[PDB]
Amino acid sequence: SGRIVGGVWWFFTLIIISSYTANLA
Amino acid sequence: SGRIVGGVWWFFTLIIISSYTANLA
Repeated sequence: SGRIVGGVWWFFTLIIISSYTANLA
Repeated sequence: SGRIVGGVWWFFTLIIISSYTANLA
């Protein structure tokens, strides 16, 4: 139950940090 | 106590490595 929360949050912050890196580039 | 240290340092190194990746890009 908490595992999928961790997974979804991880995917989310992944897309966000990748987006930040790309945009800053 | 150590939790916020790990968190802050994590955010720090995260933005720094993302910035490095972006600049090199």
